[PDB]
Amino acid sequence: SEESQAFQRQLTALIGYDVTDVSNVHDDELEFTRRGLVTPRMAEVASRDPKLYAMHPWVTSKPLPEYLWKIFIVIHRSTTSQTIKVSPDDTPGAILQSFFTKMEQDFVLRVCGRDEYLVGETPIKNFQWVRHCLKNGEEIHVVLDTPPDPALDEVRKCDRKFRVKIRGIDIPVLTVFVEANIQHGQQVLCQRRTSPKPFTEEVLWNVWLEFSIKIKDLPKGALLNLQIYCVRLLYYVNLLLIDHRFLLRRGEYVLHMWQISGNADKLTSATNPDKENSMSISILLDNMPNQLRKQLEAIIATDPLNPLTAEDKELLWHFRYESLKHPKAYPKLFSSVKWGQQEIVAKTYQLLARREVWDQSALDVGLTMQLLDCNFSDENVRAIAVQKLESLEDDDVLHYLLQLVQAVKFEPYHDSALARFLLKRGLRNKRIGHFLFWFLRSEIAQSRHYQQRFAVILEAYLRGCGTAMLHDFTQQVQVIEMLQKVTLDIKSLSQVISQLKQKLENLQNSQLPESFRVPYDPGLKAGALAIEKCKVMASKKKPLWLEFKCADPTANETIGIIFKHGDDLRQDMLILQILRIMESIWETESLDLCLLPYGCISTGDKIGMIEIVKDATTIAKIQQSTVTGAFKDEVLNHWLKEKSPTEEKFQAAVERFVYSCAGYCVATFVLGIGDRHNDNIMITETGNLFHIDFGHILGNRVPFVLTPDFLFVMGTSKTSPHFQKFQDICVKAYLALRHHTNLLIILFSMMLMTGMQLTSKEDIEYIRDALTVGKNEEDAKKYFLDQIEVCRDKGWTVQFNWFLHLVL
Ligand SMILES: Oc1cccc(-c2cc(Nc3cccnc3)nc(N3CCOCC3)n2)c1
Repeated sequence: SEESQAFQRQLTALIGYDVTDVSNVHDDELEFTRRGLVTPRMAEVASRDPKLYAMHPWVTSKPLPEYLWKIFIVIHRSTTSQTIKVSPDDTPGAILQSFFTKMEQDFVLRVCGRDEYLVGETPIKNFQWVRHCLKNGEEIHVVLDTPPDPALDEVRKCDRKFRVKIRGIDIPVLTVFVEANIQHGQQVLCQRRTSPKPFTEEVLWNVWLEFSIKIKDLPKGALLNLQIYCVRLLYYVNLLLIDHRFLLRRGEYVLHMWQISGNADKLTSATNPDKENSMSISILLDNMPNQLRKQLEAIIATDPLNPLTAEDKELLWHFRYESLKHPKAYPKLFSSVKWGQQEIVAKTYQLLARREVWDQSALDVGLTMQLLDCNFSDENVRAIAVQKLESLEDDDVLHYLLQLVQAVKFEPYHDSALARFLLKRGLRNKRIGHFLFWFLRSEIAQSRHYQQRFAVILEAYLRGCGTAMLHDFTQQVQVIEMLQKVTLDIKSLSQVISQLKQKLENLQNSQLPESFRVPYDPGLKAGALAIEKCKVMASKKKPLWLEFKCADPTANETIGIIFKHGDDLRQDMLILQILRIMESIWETESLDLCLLPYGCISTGDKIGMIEIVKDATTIAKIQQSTVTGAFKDEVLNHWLKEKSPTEEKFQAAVERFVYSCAGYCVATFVLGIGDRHNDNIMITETGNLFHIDFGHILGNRVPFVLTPDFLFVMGTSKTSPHFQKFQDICVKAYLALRHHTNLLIILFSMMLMTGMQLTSKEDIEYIRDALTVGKNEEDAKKYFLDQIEVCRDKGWTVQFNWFLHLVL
């Protein structure tokens, strides 16, 4: 079809990858998956309420934080600005029908400046926007607008032993051999290796590697891992021994292998796209006492990063029907399985059929995600985790969306429950789909390993999001592509800003769309760009500082965005999303630590965009604008007095500081990134503190930053009242997180496995020490205070050293 061609062409443009490409494939799993997903896509399209899907009301079911539990709304019909008081449990329609008396009722209550609507049968106390404005004590300004026409959300019409024959490897450019492994969930079942031979542009063994395992004993999801050596590893490539159709693999295979540069990429079932420079390999296939109860309870009740010994697994397996009673033990129990034995696997399913407990149990995300990591290849084991995810509401789905998208790399096959799940939740929610779009486009644009699997998934989504969405994405992508070139061209080079003003002026011309949607915050529409406000930054990375006029006249603040190439913003995104999670955790405990998880979206290979926090500057700048390595205690406080004249304002900024400082002190501490520098810590003129550039720190001693300039602001020289207010919070905020150890851990693990040659046998096991695991809550309190003491003792010491290091 004429249009169908320009369609697939438009898709590819948005995707950043051509899915109809078939040059880098040895089978049809991808094409098979493209077609498989057609059902979930359309099945979801025809289920979503056109109205609710078009307005995407952002709501929640969770209770209201006590601190907030302790109101009126403004309206803006043109010149008319009627101000009305409403009961908390009033439907937006009831409030609307209430405005009908105090004055074709086919209108809707939108938000001033943003694309956020207040619709549906939901008490206004359940709209995240209202809740947000309360944690700020701001007036809820609503513009009486018309409902958006949903007509724009329409879519386009054998008992023998296993053996493989290694024909040989082909090198593009002394001694070498091939290791043929049989993995399942990162656990090797059998291993064979060829003889060593001197290097040549074509080493031919032509040998039959016989394995001790039998064909029937092969579990679906088992990978055939091929590795080349010299001892050191060089190239690696994988192959599902059982294809998407449950068929045992057969025939000739020539695989182009990925290279090592010494991790999730190690698992990918994809092959190296670049055939020119990739090493290749050709292969041929052609085929209950009290004690032992008390003894395993310790096993069940232990961190996910605690390895199971031989006896652990046996004990755990023998009493499997008793272990299946504790949901917090499933990961452990399914790790105790002999997947390389059909008889054993068959039993585990008999076991899974008896999920009386796991099904009815309250959703534990930390527990759920664990069955989705690299440790599980059994589609059935992984599928029971996705079932629990069906319970999540959008609000929560949005919290773990990033971590879930990454967990797709741990899937054996392209089409999967996890994959289909994201596609379903993204198609029901414009806001979830939006981020799904960029989260996927990010991986596709810097991960040769998983760009194929991901691209297929994104395409399945673009075909369902509707026409409206496609247009927004189109104008978003177009704009983003332009800004990225400018970012690069300028990084290659005051003659600089004169060059920026020049180039930027051309983009402004006519090529760019009038107004585009801010990727890290789709609620916002950025219109006309303010060239006179744009400037290049003074970092060696030389990022761009850009600002746009708010495309909505009923707002006129400028939208500040930063475009930067150099660092990997994927690491930043992960960290920031963890902070947002911590806040929710604290929110359940009526805790607000004023964390500032600014917007950040990776757009490609070590390049992306970052949100600008208004009236915020670097702590380092303050010390050097007043005083370079020299550090005075009064400087910080003086800066506040100045930036906040009204005593009422100043006194509140200090209250906002103590909390924000406590929040970041604890948050960074747990994530093991508290040891930073002044230049990497910022603060709002309103006293709100926050760290930045996380891609820099983890990408390359003091528990956290608690320097005497901070303490001075609290009133410490001398334990001030505020300082006690500080450490009191820290403890409360610290013990809170601990009640989610498992979650923080698995997130921490999936953050490095898919986000960072970071040792998992060491670094990964840092958070264990930090969260005082295996220690009573009371003991934990003392530890954190001890960590604070470390800061009191070092004072400026650490900072001065960072000043040295980052100068010499
Ligand atoms: O996550 C990353 C990664 C790399 C760089 C950053 C990064 C660096 C930076 N530097 C800066 C700004 C102003 C003055 N001096 C230095 N500012 C911000 N912002 C985000 C928060 O709002 C303020 C601007 N982010 C953040």
